[PDB]
Amino acid sequence: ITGTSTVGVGRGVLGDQKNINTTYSTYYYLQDNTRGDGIFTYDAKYRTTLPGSLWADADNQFFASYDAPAVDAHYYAGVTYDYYKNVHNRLSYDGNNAAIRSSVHYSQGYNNAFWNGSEMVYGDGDGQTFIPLSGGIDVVAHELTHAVTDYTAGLIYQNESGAINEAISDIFGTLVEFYANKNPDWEIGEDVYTPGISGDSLRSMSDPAKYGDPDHYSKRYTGTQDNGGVHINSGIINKAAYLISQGGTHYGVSVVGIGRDKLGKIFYRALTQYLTPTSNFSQLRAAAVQSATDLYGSTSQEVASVKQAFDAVGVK
Ligand SMILES: [Ca+2]
Ligand SMILES: [Ca+2]
Ligand SMILES: [Ca+2]
Ligand SMILES: [Ca+2]
Ligand SMILES: [Zn+2]
Repeated sequence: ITGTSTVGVGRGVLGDQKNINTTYSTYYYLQDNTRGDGIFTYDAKYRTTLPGSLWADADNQFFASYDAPAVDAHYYAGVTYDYYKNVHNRLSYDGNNAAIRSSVHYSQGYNNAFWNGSEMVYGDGDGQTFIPLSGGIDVVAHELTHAVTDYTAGLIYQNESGAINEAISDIFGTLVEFYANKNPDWEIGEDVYTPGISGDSLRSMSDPAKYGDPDHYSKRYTGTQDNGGVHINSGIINKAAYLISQGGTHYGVSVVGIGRDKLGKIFYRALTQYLTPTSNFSQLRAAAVQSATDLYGSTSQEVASVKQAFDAVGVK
């Protein structure tokens, strides 16, 4: 929409108040002109027709409970845009400042959030398993990270390359959570998952087996459910990323941690320079070793820790 850039105020899903970039033309629209070619948030109105209507508001105030999921989708898209720009010098998901579009209120009682190849889509959850999915910055950054992958490595969403594609999104969603720095951790979706239970989540990176996911290659899932286990087998790579960052001893193999910033640098470089559509786990290991070598040199602690972490999860 053509009009002027303004600043609105509203409340997110978890009741936190925040400023949002809007655009004024008769109404105030959730259209942020300050980042690339814009961030646009739409109302799907409990239907599944996409994108729906660009979110319009009469007074630039977004405090109705109906407003909350749009507030968070809009604001966290902006945090993720800044993470990639300031940390990786990447401008939007295509690297050319493509518009980031998101729809909330998708369908009824929909317990999921996804990138559909063109935009982000969030369900409201059923109030029991999930509250509105855009309330979790790690969920927002997870799904936007799939857009990043699609424009770079283009890892096919099946078997091993698929589990890599899932792991990358868990890794960068966690790193965005740490970057924004509000109660960060190594679990996925804790903020929006089961309002009745403390400390649970969808998945754990520090301990995948907590929720039934393999933490070692010898335990990979080899059936056909979940596109050959893209959500299950991601646990092996998640645990490797956790060990590279934090360090630890895992099945008797010791790893010196190098911190989150270097983990991000190494995996961002592997993603954008070395992985291809069909990459398997062992090729992920080579790409990450070559990444660490370009960045830190072949004799470095960083390279040594990458090899140790992949050793610990059984990936040679
Ligand atoms: Ca209003
Ligand atoms: Ca958290
Ligand atoms: Ca988290
Ligand atoms: Ca919970
Ligand atoms: Zn995913």
